[PDB]
Amino acid sequence: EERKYGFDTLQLHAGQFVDRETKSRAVPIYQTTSYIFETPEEAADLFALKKAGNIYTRIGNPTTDVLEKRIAALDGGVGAVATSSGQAAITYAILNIARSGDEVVAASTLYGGTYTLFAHTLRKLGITVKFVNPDYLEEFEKAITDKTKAIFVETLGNPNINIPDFEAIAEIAHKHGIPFIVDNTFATPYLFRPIEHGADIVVYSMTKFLGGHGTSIAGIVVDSGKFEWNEKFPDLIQPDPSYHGLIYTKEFGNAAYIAKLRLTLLRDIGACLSPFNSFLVLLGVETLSLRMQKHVDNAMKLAKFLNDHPKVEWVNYPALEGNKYYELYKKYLPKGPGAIFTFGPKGGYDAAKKIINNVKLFSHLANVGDAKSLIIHPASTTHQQLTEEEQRAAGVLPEMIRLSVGIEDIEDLIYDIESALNK
Amino acid sequence: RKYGFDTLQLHAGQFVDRETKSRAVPIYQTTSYIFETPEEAADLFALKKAGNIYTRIGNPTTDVLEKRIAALDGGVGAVATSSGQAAITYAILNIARSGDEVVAASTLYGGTYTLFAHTLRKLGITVKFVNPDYLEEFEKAITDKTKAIFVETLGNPNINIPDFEAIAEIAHKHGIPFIVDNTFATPYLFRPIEHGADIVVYSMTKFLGGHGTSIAGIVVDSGKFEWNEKFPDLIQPDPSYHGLIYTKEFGNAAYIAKLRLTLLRDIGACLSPFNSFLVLLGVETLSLRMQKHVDNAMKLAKFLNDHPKVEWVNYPALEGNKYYELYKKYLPKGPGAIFTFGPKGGYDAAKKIINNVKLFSHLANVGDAKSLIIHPASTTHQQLTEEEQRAAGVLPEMIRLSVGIEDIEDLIYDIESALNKVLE
Amino acid sequence: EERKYGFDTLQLHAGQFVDRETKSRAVPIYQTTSYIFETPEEAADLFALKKAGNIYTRIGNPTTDVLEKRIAALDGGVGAVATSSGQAAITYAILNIARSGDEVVAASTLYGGTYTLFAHTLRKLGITVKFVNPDYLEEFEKAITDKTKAIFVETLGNPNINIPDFEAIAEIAHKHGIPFIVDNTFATPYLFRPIEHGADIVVYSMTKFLGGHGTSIAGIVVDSGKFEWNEKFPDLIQPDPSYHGLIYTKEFGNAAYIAKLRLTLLRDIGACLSPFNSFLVLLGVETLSLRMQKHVDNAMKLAKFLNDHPKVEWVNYPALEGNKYYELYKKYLPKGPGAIFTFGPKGGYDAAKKIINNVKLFSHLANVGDAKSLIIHPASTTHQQLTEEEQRAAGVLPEMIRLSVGIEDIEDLIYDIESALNK
Amino acid sequence: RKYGFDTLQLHAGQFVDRETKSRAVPIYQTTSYIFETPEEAADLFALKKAGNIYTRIGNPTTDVLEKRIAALDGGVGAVATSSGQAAITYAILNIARSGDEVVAASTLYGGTYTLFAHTLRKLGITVKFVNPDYLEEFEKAITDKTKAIFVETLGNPNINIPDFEAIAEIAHKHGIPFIVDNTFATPYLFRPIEHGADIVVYSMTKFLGGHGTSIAGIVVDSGKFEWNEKFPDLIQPDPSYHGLIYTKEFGNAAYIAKLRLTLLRDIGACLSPFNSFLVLLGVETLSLRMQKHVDNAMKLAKFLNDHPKVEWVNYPALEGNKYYELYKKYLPKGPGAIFTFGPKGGYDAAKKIINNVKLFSHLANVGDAKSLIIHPASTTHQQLTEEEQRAAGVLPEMIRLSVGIEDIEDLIYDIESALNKVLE
Ligand code: NA
Ligand code: NA
Ligand code: NA
Ligand code: NA
Repeated sequence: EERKYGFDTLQLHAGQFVDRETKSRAVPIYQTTSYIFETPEEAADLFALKKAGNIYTRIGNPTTDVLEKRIAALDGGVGAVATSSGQAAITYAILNIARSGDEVVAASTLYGGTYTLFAHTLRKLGITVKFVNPDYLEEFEKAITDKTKAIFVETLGNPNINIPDFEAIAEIAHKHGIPFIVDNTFATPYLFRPIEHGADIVVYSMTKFLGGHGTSIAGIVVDSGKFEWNEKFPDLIQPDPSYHGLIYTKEFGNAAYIAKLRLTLLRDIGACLSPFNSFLVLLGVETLSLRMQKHVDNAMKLAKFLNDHPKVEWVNYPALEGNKYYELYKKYLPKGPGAIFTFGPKGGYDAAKKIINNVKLFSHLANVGDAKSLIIHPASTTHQQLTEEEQRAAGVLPEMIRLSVGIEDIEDLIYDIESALNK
Repeated sequence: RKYGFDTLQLHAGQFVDRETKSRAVPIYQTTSYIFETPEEAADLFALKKAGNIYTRIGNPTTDVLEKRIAALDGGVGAVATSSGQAAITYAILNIARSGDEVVAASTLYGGTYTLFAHTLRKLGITVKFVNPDYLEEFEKAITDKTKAIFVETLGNPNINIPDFEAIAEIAHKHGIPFIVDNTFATPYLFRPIEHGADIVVYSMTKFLGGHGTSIAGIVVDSGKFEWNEKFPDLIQPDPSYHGLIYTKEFGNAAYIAKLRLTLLRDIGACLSPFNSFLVLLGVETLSLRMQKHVDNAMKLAKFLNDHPKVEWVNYPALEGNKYYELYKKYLPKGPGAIFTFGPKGGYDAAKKIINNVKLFSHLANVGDAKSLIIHPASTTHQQLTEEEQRAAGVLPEMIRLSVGIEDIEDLIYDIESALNKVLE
Repeated sequence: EERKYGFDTLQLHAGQFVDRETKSRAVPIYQTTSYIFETPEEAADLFALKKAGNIYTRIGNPTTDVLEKRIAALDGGVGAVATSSGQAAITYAILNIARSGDEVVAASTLYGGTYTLFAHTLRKLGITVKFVNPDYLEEFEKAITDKTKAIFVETLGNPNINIPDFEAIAEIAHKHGIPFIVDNTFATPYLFRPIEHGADIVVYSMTKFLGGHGTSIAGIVVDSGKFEWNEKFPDLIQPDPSYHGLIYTKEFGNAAYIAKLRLTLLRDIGACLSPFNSFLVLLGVETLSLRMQKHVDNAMKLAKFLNDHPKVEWVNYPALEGNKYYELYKKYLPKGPGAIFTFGPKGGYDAAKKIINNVKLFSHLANVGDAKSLIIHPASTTHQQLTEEEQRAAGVLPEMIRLSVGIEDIEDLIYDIESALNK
Repeated sequence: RKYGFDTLQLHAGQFVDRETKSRAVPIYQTTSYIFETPEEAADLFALKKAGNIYTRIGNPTTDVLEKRIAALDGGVGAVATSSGQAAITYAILNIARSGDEVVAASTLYGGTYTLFAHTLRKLGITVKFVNPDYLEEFEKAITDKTKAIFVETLGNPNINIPDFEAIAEIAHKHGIPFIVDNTFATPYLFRPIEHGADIVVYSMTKFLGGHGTSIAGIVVDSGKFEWNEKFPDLIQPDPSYHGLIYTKEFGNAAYIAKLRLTLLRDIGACLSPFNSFLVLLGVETLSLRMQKHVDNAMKLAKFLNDHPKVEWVNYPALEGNKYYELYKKYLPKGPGAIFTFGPKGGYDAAKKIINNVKLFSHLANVGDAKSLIIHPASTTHQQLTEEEQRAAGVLPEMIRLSVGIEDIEDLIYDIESALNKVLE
């Protein structure tokens, strides 16, 4: 009769077992490549997948395992695989179910890096990502073909801060027998558990809020385990010749996708996470709810402040009255639609430049989801790779300042942004 | 006036940071870097200015290691990756897209083989495995889709030494780069770029890192390969960078620039700055470790080669080894520190030995300071078919030793004691 | 006209400057022993203290410097020196102003380790620590002699959870021209800034709440800079022969004590903190307010829960109605008297053993101030070194369970402790 | 059947953790460790049971390093500390209380000298500095309060080699331990315990760690010293442990047990598990690095010893060096890799050289892989009076080189180029 722990317990404990050797309370940093095999048979068994155990950190690492289990536990997934980066998580999440010739439907409202991965890198690997305006559920529907393997959206458009109608998009995905992949980087499980809202697979840049401290690039893929792998995902339901005819759904049941992702993509492409990074991201995850609550409390107040400020044209934050995504925010992200939002100063690009140049507390850097408040001009930075049209479709605007509202004293954030605005 | 290898392994790429004057390479365990101005942020993203943008793309700790490996290999630049697998993936994906082919030696690390045969196959990249013993096979396998020839310096675990220069001439004849996975040699024992490689990849996990702590890969660009129409993504405007042409913007660093700006940035198989730091600590002693590794490997290989309980020992430096002359030509300091042997009594004896060694670590790795042992057929190359294993030089009785820097007398004793427990 | 940032901003930003080299937003881990000297003159200048700069990590490290400045900024001190441990902080805090033949007055209500340091280790170095019942201000007064160099108390007795009357004890210390040293480990600057309440010197086990994640042993000494070093502290006001007649108060002004502590004790005894530890403790400090707020919110609810529980004899938490320290809690620790408190089950030692043995979420380990909830029986563990009398005086009791209430879901903590109590 | 040094430096103290089977030593960056039961917690605190209690007291990563250094030195045990200074402090404070004396060579690292002369003096410990050249001075300085003789293996920066065995006989005659700070040699070059040391201390910061990353110290207990009435705290009930007698509970490990249980626990100059991890990575290559260090040092010392712009070179392995025979006797592999030289043109030339070297790192450290240079009189020993500096063998013109593992040709070139810039 196992205990159902709360989020705040899970973010601290989940996936974390006291190692039998040292009884270390902290998750050891298993900064190891390798692990002893007690016997040839055990080694053969580990590689044959006949026995669970550590083989090689590229495949699996006991530090990272904590983080994987922890995020899976927070999202309510069966499993997760940490990656070297959000981008690697996204890459893996797609490549796990999409091969050359396959298609993915993605919101156009993506982080520039995902957009580029989708538009360019995956394109070159024969994966055609069809970008849809996520505001138009029919566009998901229209873009799906026999070749579509997934719908991919961000919980909160980097940096459109649009909230896809997850359950509606999930319905579309599931109607077509394809998984719904939600990049939940902007929300974290604390603000949004996409699995509860139809996501089959959640990915994160753990770089951002999950890690929370701007220290560690990291990604993770969380498998809901909810998705029935069908004939559109032959590699999940057919003998994998690289594992002597292992069938992921047969061997791993509902964990097929995440098992495959580890056994195929993590192992083969090796976008593995450093155990050190895992450890640092774990230290972030330990305070995730606390951070995220402060982040969203601050984001609300900063967004409300900017929303009423006479030198600000607009503020794009779902929680602001009259935001297009307000009701989606209330439905899906009731704790607050993340802590990243955009605003357009009066004076446009030139005012934006001046603001970004005159904030002293906001950190002008390429990141979101640091405990520290971050500012950037997506058009020239995060989404610089996108064509004007792709930027436009990603919700990028020339005057747009993106704020990742940190957990600083809101009064300081307001003061900082106010002082910058008054210059 | 160039610094010697031993100096470079300690110093190359490592600058005293202007802030702290740290002698050690700081662990810049950061995601992000301040942009002084919106103009600077724009310039950085527009590649108008060098600087730190985001650790997925580049990191000053990792930069040291990249520059250092690039310096040791005599490459223009390098990009570190989360793993050797990612380095290999990136090395290929940088220049191969769906529809493309790569010619690879069959004598690969199982994981590379599997990446090539399966994962890349799913990305529309057909790796054609050739028998690297036969230069004609490289030539034969090349098509107008081939984008590279890929070999390991010393096949994991065949310990074959491709005829690098001859293979390089084939690649180059075909206007394709020769990629050498130099994991087993490190630049100390072999600098593939001096022998026709255009691109070197390492699992820095192995000897470069040397301590079994850190998964890491790197791709080193020789800078020598003239990217041609077979690599449009290097010589044609990149729509992801507003029609940047890598060869135009980066000259000889086109490949490695692209690899960072496209694959590292997009797929994000980035190395942890901490891993970079640890690998650096390995690299600092690379020549010392590798010299000891090879001194030990030779002794152990000689010991086992003479041993009444050992059927065979496969190490190029052993008299009569097929690859002996290639070892003399290409790895004169010693053909790495990994070799295989087959005990008399075959697989069963192999298991007894692996079970009986106390000092050798039974684990999946090579190129630890620690002596490692494994049975590749059931582990490292377990994913391969019998045929693939055979083509990879994996044999059922085969024990792979990664000869560490322990006291050779202990390693000999350990293996001797284990052997001397297997009945005649 | 520099900005007065809030606590939450400071815990994130204070002491942290973007390095000119890399512009890293995260505090680099300057895991270096050494630092380049541009010139013999610069090296000579650094060692002669004619120039600030990095010399050697044992003395100073730019990662640790952030943490030092940050804690100094949170406490409102002029400076801090991080140490390898709380114990080293305490050792240094004392040895910086007390030599063989000198005395210190300390509350008997100490962490066993401090008690032992005081009672034994310092005794052997000719420093006689006179232990007073801190409930009796007259006892501080009585125990002070010509030889007394300091009064030392914990903000919240480990594990008595007594609150000394800081300002009253400060008055006694200052009346005798000796500094008041407050071990603020249990509170952190978030709950209590001893410098605002008469402490001249604050020490912490940063191991505990400041670090917050149970990863890193670390201590720090924070100098208020408020204390006028007088003839009782010759080494602060007279030429230091180890620095060619440097006078700390002359060279360092109000930072004399902390400067000396670095230049003499840190340098000479070298209880220095790893830059890595500094980095990890910084990651804790970044969420300090958030953690501490959750900790105290949980501690209150758990203490209130245990305080009403029919299998609990007593709960010692200042914030519980009728606790002796309630008004001291309201005066000094209004945000909550830390998140560590003790309770005596009914059934005494035997029930305590059973509880400690049957908690599944509480971690039975020697630490406090982890994000994770911790449990231990001080009498047999943290204070095991103390004689029955010293334990008694430290507020240790045979039936006493000490809880470090973590930031888990209070419902889980309650459930855990309730389930343990019902066994 | 003992493992060789090279094996021990890689393996000693390192066990495969039962949980993960990590080959690498995990970084147990933990404060705390679960007690399975209140009984277990009680037993651990009551020292009825070995196990992990709290990282200030003991840590499984650090344990590896402690055991490893203890293994390399042939000690019973070791306790790592935050620094060499803390190791020295602990080594002394473990056996000296206020009122006690220590006899130390004057030829000390400035920081030790200063700890001894000032910090310990404030704790009522009178360190009597003797001229280690003259065995009689050790004898003369000993009083019934002396608790130890303390010397460095190779004086920082006098590079004098005490006559360890002769000094050990003096200490032992007086029933006091001989503590050798073996920082400059490491167990690879000198195992003081084999030459009469009872306690060895290191700055692991230096050669043991070898990479300039991590401040660390260790105290190694030979286990050989029979604690007597001059050490009541080792042979009398410890009131802090309910009358535990260290010699009774820990036998030959009394000292090192006490040091952990009293000084480490109470003063908490504990090493970061991360530092332990990094130092371990150094130690893994200790023999390799130290061999290269000494090979390089000899070459550099010979180069400078023959150099027309160098007045003197102080390195025991140089023909005519006062300590040559002691080098032959005690450090036959080479008297460490730190030496001094005085350029012709004295201090001014010294500054020119220090300013002019490009490869040598001007910084305060020794025993980095990197070659280091400094002017001790103005840096490392700056805190000492002229007299103390002189008694420490510090000279105004003196340049201390910590000869790294760079290519000797680069180091020679670097110093040659710098010298050849100083006018005759
Ligand atoms: Na600016
Ligand atoms: Na076995
Ligand atoms: Na139990
Ligand atoms: Na200079």
